[PDB]
Amino acid sequence: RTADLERARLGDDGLDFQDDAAQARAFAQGVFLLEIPEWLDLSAGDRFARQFFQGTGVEPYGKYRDLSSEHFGDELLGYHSRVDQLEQFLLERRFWGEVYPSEIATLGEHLTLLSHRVLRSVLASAGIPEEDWHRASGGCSETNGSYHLTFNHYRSAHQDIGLSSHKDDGFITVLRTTAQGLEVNRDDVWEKVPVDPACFVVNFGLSMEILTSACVTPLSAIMHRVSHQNFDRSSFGHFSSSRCLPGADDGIYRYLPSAGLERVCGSRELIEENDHEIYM
Ligand SMILES: CC[C@H](C)[C@@H]1NC(=O)[C@H](C[C@@](C)(O)CO)NC1=O
Ligand SMILES: O=C(O)CCC(=O)C(=O)O
Ligand SMILES: [Fe+2]
Repeated sequence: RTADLERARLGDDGLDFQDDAAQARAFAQGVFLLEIPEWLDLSAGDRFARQFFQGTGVEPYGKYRDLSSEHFGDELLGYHSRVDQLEQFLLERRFWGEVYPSEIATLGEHLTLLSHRVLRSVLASAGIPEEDWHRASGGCSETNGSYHLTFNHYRSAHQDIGLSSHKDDGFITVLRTTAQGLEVNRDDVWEKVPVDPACFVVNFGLSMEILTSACVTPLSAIMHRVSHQNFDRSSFGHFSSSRCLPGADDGIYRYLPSAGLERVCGSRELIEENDHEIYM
């Protein structure tokens, strides 16, 4: 079975769904489709996702295979081979200008500002006072969050699930996928996410679920996975998290209606605990 998702577009007033009920369903499901702006070139990102794992013999992006987590002082970044079919290149915004090719950093900036606009629509729909958005979002209601532009390749020769079931860590994931494999578990049945290369997939992460757990319409971090791939597959995603630097962590908060924000845990703590549960 395949999920019937709502489609939205960024317009003059923010996220535009077909109607208010459609937006309600999309937000309650925790996953929806977002039209890719026509001016936005994704071809360099798509090529990077197809090449990053192939090593320095493959121009212009294969060389990023050689950049392991040590080159960054942050074990989460660089090239990672996972226990599932997936292998990844992960890089946080603070390194894009220095480390990514210039056109890949440009892509990451476009996606940051786009995700910024998406997140502020969601925050307004949740009824959180505007002056709490910055702390509630760890800077992502502006542009001071932590942002990962992450590229994925599924090694079909590996006899694993493509990517185990998990929820994302942060507030918003903007996912660029062009092939089948992504599945979501809204309402206790797994469903394929329909493929539409003219749309991003948008879903919420654990920090959105924590943030809104006490609101009148709590939003959920959708459980999703990538089924076992018989041929190779690639994708990439822009992930927005509470500012989670090694030295400067913005914290994870739950909004208490009529009271304010209360601290739950750290942003890096959440990413580490989540990343443990997925792969072990
Ligand atoms: C360090 C992860 C970063 C915060 C971000 N947050 C996610 O939740 C996913 C995690 C995943 C499943 O892609 C790792 O394999 N990706 C990302 O880039
Ligand atoms: O490759 C995909 O479609 C999903 C990737 C993903 O869910 C992730 O990296 O967290
Ligand atoms: Fe994910």
